[PDB]
Amino acid sequence: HQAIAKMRTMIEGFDDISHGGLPIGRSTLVSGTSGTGKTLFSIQFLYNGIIEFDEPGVFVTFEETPQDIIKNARSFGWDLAKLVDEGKLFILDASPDPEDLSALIERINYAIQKYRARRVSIDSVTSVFQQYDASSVVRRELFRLVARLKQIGATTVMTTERIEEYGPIARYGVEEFVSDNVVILRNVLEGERRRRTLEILKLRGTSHMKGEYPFTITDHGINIFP
Amino acid sequence: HQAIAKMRTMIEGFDDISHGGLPIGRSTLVSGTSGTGKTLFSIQFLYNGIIEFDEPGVFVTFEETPQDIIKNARSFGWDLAKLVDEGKLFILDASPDPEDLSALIERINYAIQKYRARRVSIDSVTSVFQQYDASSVVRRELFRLVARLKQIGATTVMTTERIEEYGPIARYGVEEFVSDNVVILRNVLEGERRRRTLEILKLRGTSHMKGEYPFTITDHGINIFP
Amino acid sequence: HQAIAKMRTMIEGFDDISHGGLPIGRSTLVSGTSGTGKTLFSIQFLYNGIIEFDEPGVFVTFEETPQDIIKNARSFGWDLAKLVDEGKLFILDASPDPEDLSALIERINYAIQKYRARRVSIDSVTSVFQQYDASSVVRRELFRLVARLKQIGATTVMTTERIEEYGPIARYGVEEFVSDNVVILRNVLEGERRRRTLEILKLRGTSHMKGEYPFTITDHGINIFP
Amino acid sequence: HQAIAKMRTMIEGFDDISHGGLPIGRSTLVSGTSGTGKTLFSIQFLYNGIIEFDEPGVFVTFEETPQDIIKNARSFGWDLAKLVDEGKLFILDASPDPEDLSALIERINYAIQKYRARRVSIDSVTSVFQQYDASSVVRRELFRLVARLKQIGATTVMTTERIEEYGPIARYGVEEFVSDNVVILRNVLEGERRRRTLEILKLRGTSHMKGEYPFTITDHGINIFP
Amino acid sequence: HQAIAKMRTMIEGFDDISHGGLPIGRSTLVSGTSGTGKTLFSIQFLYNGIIEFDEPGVFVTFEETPQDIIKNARSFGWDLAKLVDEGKLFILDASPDPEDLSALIERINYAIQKYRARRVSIDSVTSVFQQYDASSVVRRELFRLVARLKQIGATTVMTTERIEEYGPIARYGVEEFVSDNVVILRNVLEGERRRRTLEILKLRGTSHMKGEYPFTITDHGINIFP
Amino acid sequence: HQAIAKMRTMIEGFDDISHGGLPIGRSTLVSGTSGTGKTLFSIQFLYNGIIEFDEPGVFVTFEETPQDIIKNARSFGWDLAKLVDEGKLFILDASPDPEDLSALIERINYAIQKYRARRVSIDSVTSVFQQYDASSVVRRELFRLVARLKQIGATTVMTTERIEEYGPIARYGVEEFVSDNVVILRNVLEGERRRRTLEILKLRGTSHMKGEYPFTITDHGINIFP
Ligand SMILES: Nc1ncnc2c1ncn2[C@@H]1O[C@H](COP(=O)(O)OP(=O)(O)OP(=O)(O)O)[C@@H](O)[C@H]1O
Ligand SMILES: Nc1ncnc2c1ncn2[C@@H]1O[C@H](COP(=O)(O)OP(=O)(O)OP(=O)(O)O)[C@@H](O)[C@H]1O
Ligand SMILES: Nc1ncnc2c1ncn2[C@@H]1O[C@H](COP(=O)(O)OP(=O)(O)OP(=O)(O)O)[C@@H](O)[C@H]1O
Ligand SMILES: Nc1ncnc2c1ncn2[C@@H]1O[C@H](COP(=O)(O)OP(=O)(O)OP(=O)(O)O)[C@@H](O)[C@H]1O
Ligand SMILES: Nc1ncnc2c1ncn2[C@@H]1O[C@H](COP(=O)(O)OP(=O)(O)OP(=O)(O)O)[C@@H](O)[C@H]1O
Ligand SMILES: Nc1ncnc2c1ncn2[C@@H]1O[C@H](COP(=O)(O)OP(=O)(O)OP(=O)(O)O)[C@@H](O)[C@H]1O
Ligand SMILES: [Mg+2]
Ligand SMILES: [Mg+2]
Ligand SMILES: [Mg+2]
Ligand SMILES: [Mg+2]
Ligand SMILES: [Mg+2]
Ligand SMILES: [Mg+2]
Repeated sequence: HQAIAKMRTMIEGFDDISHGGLPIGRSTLVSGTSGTGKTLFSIQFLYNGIIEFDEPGVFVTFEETPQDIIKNARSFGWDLAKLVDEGKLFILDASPDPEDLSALIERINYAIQKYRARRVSIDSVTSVFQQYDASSVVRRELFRLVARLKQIGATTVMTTERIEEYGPIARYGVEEFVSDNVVILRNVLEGERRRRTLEILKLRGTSHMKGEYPFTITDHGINIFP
Repeated sequence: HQAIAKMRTMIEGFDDISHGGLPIGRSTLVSGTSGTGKTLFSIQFLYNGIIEFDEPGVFVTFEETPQDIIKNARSFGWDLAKLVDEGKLFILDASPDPEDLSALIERINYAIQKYRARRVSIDSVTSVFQQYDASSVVRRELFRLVARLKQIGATTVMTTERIEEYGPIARYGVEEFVSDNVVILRNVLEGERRRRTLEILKLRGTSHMKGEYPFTITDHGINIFP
Repeated sequence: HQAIAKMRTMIEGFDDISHGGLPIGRSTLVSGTSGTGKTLFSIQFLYNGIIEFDEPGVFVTFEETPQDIIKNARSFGWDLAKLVDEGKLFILDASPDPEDLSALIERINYAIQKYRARRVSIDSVTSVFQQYDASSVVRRELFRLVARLKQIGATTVMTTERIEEYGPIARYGVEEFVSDNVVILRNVLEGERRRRTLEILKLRGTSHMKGEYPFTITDHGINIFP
Repeated sequence: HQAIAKMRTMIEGFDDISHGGLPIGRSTLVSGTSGTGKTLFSIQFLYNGIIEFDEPGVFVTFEETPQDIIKNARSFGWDLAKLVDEGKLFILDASPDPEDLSALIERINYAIQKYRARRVSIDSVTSVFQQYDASSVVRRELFRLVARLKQIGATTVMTTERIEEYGPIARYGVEEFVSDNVVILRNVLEGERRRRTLEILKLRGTSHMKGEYPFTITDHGINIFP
Repeated sequence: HQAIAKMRTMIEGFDDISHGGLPIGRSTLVSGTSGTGKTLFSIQFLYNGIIEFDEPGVFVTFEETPQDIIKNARSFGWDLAKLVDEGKLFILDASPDPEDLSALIERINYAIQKYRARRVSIDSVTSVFQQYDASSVVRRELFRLVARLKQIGATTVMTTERIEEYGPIARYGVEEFVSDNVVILRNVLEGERRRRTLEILKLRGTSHMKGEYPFTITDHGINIFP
Repeated sequence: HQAIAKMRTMIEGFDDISHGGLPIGRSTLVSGTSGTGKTLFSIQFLYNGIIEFDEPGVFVTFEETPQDIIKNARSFGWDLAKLVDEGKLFILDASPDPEDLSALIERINYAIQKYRARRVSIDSVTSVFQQYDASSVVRRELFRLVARLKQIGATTVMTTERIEEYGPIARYGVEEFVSDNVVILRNVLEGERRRRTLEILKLRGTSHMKGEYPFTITDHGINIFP
């Protein structure tokens, strides 16, 4: 009878195929090749949550400056600068200076406590994982991060990159099993045309729709057809 | 004339294709990609045994907290919290703290002696095996664990993860031969749709039905069509 | 005119496709994936020889206890316990304790001398070969073992495991050429059904039938259609 | 409403499929196998910019002498020697003598300051990256270079080589995600004929046309059909 | 006008597709998977030469005892024991004892001088090459052996083993280019049937027929259809 | 208007598909599997140049003795011995004795100065590159050699070997980009028949015909159909 509570991500059509959206408190992995729409997915999730439910979020990035994210959001019509100025949204800078996972998670926890945020998105933890070559270390650190996020209680959307359209759901192959949920974004080539597909392969402890559902990126956001 | 005794797992339709279910006292491997239904298979096996035959079980987990397992079971309608409180079911915690195989097998044996349990399920021994990179060490440790479980006399269902839908029956390729039985769970993609299949490739010392039999995961459990 | 003498293995239909069965005194390799019927093939060879020609055999195992082999044989109706008690069959234990190739071959020779056996079967020498990673060491040890078995004069059936259904005839790719004969057991999947095939690719110094011949495992043994 | 400003590259038909050309200030990756037209693409970009918008450019090369580039351009009818003499175009020599990324970026910045150039093209940074085998070092150095170029404010077109026509968008697989934009040049073989295709897979923060658009290299330049 | 002199191998039909047989004095490589007919090819070459042209030969073996070769030849009807006793044929033993390339080539040269032999066959030099893992060492040693054989003046048929039916013409991929000639023996599986094919891919300095020509192994020898 | 000057190679039909032949002064790579016709291509290029334009050439070889090259040429009807005796052609010996790139290039330069030769062919630089395993060292040495040859001013035809018919244009994958031009020789198998194809994938700074053009090796030379 009782089921895991879910929070609506307000993405057009995604809540229908997820049967209520992302579970509350669980860390959701999103994997896709370059140009699939991972960062846009996380940004749209955060912005829709902020606008609709008035729930502040914290966006963590490792390979983009906050100004670039603000410009990309302004391209769609999203004014993230106003949200950041008002304190309703916070963007964490962790990129290396062009000139320790404990520190990063401590900073994320401090941001959560200060801004009272209940949504978290990560641009890429693969950049952090590139420090350690061994897959055992990758699994250990990913599990530690997911456990810390579950203890904090924020709904995470960690996005990682994958090399092949069909095959491993990560660069290492271990990130598929550690994360509570995994969502696959595919950008395949068929007949000299690229068609975008969105598929959910697992949602632990709750039902979902299975298979590839096409989604088109428009000027307003991601439009998914259930 | 004489055959190996079998215990019914009470999974809908699985006993028909297994010709009596899992053999008694032998360790059964279950391999499947992410989202195939391995942990659900082991949990349903334990819970059906507990409810029907009143045989206590011990569930060993390495990547999930017991609370998460309880919530996932409650999603299906299974009240594992009551069973744990009554002492009829015990869940062993071996996950690393986010802050030696001899010890683990000793603890499992102690749990078996204390709770008088005759069924054992393992969430993932691959997490333990990730410590040792060499496949020889993996084979040695897996054989030691299987031999210890056979000496104890509990019916084990060890579940391990595999990378490719078609190919090795383990991440290493050695776990197919060491384990007494192997069961393959496949989640293939065909025509933008995912169809789940269940296949048994070997049951040493007893007959079985061979080939892919589709199984659908419903709110009550795993429904397999023989 | 003169040809290599052959001994009948009494397996249903195999003697027709082998043109007289295994050659006398030569070590025959049998390679197949998990669940193909390698151990059953060797056990049926030994038991049929013992029952028909009254020739004692020695079965060497590395990953199974003798009790498990006895139970598996009793499943088919073969009472190996009586044969072991009468001294007509001997099973050698070489598995590692869960708590040097010279020693193993010396023990096999001693068993041959004591029991006057003229048939030998090996469950898996791949378990021994896993100690040495280099393929040169594998080839050297395999050649030494085959030469020792030829000097002893017993008809060996060494069974090794292979990973892919189509491809190398061993985990290393060197065991195909060192062994005097090689027999391929295949368990392929086609249209969600598994069909078993038996093929002989070489029999040095004698003719044979070439190609895949289906064989079905029944409660009495292996039934092969020539 | 507001979008990222774009500068026209004046390549025939490319501005139609890019929806305004390359974004201003962002580093665009161009990946293609040998003989696809990467160096010709960068040279045509620079020369068209210089002729039309009177914007000086700086071409950085690592595997070709400036004389070879001048001869190749003269083949098409482009007189780069006059532009270099007049100071409107500068070619940077970084090739190893046949007899430190900080120095290279410092020299590029000095050239930008001296010649007041607002367009930059790179023949191959893969030659520099070949010094470091690890992909983490490649990602770090590529990100540092892209960040420095963004801080300078010049519109870069970095071209890197790829091995397979279908597969990774770089020799390492990491250069697809670090770069702000990626453009794929393909030279495929079908029916004993080679057909050239141009495809853009991502343009962060702006829309584009997706899919393979054939382009033919003529004596005047690259002719692309939108 | 002038061409490289050739010696007939007297194999049924092979001289037609080779346009005169193997060139005189050049070392011919023969590569094929297990069970293709490499050792039989070399033995038939030597025996046909001895019987027809009365030219003594020297057979060098590394993985078979001379007695096994004699028995295998007697299977076809070839009495190599009489030839060895009469001194018209010599078999060199180089296999490791089950209890330095300079020495081997010195022994081969001594055998050539003593028996006045003008034909040489090698069972497998891959067994020797397995000592050195690096492909550069393999190429160097193979070139040294071929140069020594050319200086001696004997017509060599070196046979090496290959793993895949389609792909490299050697286990290393370097033996295709060093050897003066290469002949490919294929044992492919198509529709559950094995069909044997013989193909010559290069004969330096002379013409040949190209493509796969089926050959069947009969009780008298190799029967090839040109 | 102005284009790169070209010299006719006088190969039947190749000048039509190359639009004037090889460029003057640039080093042309020729890659093909064993038995494709690389050495024959270089020898025919040199001999046709010598006979028609009276331009002396220098042939550099690493795996063949000059006598073998002379015999192979005499097979086609080419009397290279007379040319070598007259001093119109010089063959450089660099093969290792069966009993430093600076030295080799110095010797080639000395030969060019002594014989006033304006054409150079190389049998295989891959033999030299096998000393260094790393691909960075291979690229560096290949670039140094090509730069030295460009400074000398001789028209080079460097031939290297490739493993797969379809795939990398070299054993390492780096030789495709360093060389000024690359020509692919393919010997494919289709329907048990081998058909030879010649394709040019790039000619920097000049136009060419693209695609696979069949070429047949006859007793007089290479006959290519444009
Ligand atoms: N305003 C827009 N309208 C339409 N499509 C857009 C718009 N802005 C961006 N896109 C699309 O975004 C895609 C990729 O941008 P995005 O921000 O999603 O990167 P990404 O795939 O997450 O990147 P990475 O792989 O580097 O992490 C492009 O293919 C482009 O078509
Ligand atoms: N109540 C439910 N109704 C239907 N399907 C469910 C339900 N709960 C879970 N599932 C299914 O369970 C699948 C995976 O959950 P499960 O607990 O079996 O994980 P798993 O495959 O064992 O995980 P892992 O690979 O991480 O070990 C999902 O694809 C989802 O569809
Ligand atoms: N009594 C029986 N009747 C029918 N089939 C049986 C019987 N006993 C065993 N089998 C078959 O035996 C097969 C595998 O058992 P077997 O003893 O041959 O193992 P194996 O393939 O040699 O093992 P491994 O790969 O671990 O060495 C199973 O697929 C099962 O169908
Ligand atoms: N004048 C021309 N007319 C037509 N095609 C030309 C002309 N000049 C060059 N090309 C074409 O240029 C192609 C490759 O030259 P280019 O300068 O683009 O090299 P590239 O692909 O960038 O090189 P690399 O992979 O080494 O970096 C050739 O296939 C050739 O057909
Ligand atoms: N008398 C015979 N009649 C027919 N076929 C025979 C006869 N003797 C041997 N063969 C064939 O020889 C084949 C292999 O034997 P052979 O001596 O050619 O080995 P090989 O392929 O050279 O061995 P390896 O790969 O170990 O070097 C078998 O497939 C068998 O069919
Ligand atoms: N007189 C000839 N007539 C016809 N074909 C010939 C003649 N001489 C040689 N050949 C052909 O030459 C081909 C290979 O010889 P070639 O000298 O071209 O070697 P290659 O491919 O350059 O060698 P490698 O790969 O070892 O460098 C053979 O397939 C053969 O058919
Ligand atoms: Mg991103
Ligand atoms: Mg699990
Ligand atoms: Mg076995
Ligand atoms: Mg270039
Ligand atoms: Mg042999
Ligand atoms: Mg050559």
